Amino acid sequence: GPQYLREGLKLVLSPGLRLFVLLPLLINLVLFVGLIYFAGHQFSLLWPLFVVLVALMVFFTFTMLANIIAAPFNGFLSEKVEAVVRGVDNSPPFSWGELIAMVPRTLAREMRKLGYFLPRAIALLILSFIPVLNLVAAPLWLIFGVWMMAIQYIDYPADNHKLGWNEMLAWLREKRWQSLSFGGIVYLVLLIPVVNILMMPAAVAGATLFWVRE
Amino acid sequence: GPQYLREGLKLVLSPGLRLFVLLPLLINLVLFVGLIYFAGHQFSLWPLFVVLVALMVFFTFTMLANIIAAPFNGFLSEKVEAVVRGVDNSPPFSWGELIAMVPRTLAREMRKLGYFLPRAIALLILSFIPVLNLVAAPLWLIFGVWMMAIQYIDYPADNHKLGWNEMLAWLREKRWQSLSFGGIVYLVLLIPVVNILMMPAAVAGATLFWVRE
Repeated sequence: GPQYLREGLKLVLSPGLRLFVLLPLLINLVLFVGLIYFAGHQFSLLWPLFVVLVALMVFFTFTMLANIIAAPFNGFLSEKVEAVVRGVDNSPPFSWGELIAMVPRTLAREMRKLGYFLPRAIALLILSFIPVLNLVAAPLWLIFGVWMMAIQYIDYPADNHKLGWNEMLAWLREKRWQSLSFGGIVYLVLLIPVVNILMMPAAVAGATLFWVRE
Repeated sequence: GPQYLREGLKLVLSPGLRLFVLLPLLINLVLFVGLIYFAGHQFSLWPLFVVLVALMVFFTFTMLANIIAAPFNGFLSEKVEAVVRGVDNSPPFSWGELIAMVPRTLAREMRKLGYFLPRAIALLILSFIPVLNLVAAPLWLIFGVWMMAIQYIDYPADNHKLGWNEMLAWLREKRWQSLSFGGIVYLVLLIPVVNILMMPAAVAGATLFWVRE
């Protein structure tokens, strides 16, 4: 179960994939470093509450944009990590221009993902401030959190092969244990603020692997 | 433990105290009704940003609510002492008396919030650290009960001149019964409707706390 993710690390490190692996890993890192540069300088440019608050704003918008921009790039590698473990062994000849074709579909999928996320995200936040109910908000956030990991990454290979919007989810439901496992371990590793930059493509690798073996 | 609070409910209903009981009970009631009127009309004028102004007006409303209803509590607090003590039932205290407490209660309240806000903000930051959140609400429950103890038990202990720290120390000296009183009081605070009546019952119970210990 975390083995999918580990093998995803093995494949993400494959010499043939390294182009397609390092491609979104560089735009993601400059954005990660691009954060603290913009956060250090501009964020400085009652009150404590408001500051923690707007900080959270910044974090939310930052995350959301990071995902919507890295969305197509992940969908691309998804096909390629599939290729490697499948027919076209290791390095598969895919050109740059290819990326142009995935732009509409991947972005549609991503925005659909955020439209699934936000309302349940808002519901859990509101449960988080009902003085005696809060005791179960965080464990709900956590479970909803890792299921949100599952669909986020298991969506890439299952969109490359045409699938309905709900259908994917239903399949995600049709085997909840392994989904929750994969999303789970990918979440645990997601926590680490440094190694995660490499583990995010490791994620989509493991997820394409996940559909391949199922 | 909650019997001191219940006894407060008995005292808060005593025919002699009904003046001093119905003094803050009306200004708090009109502020409770005054909340939803202003929130019904003005809030529309104002989703994440929406939830933002929402929580903002909620907790800021409670803040101004405390700094406004602060003097009236201290006033009643002196009476429930008197009532259960020497001057039985109705104790003859006139309106102008209040004027003497306004400077002290406000200088005590902003100290409570000075105590509260940074610990409040300390827990909020704890509530967004991914795997650590699992214990943020339990802390918030404990911290929320201890925030009821020092809220009300501070009234009679401020009538009898005590330091801001010293009170806390005494509250620390007997943690269990403090957490008890503040505990039940918090549990009754949750009720959105009955709390308006149990808010004055609480301070009565707290003076009772200072008295019986």
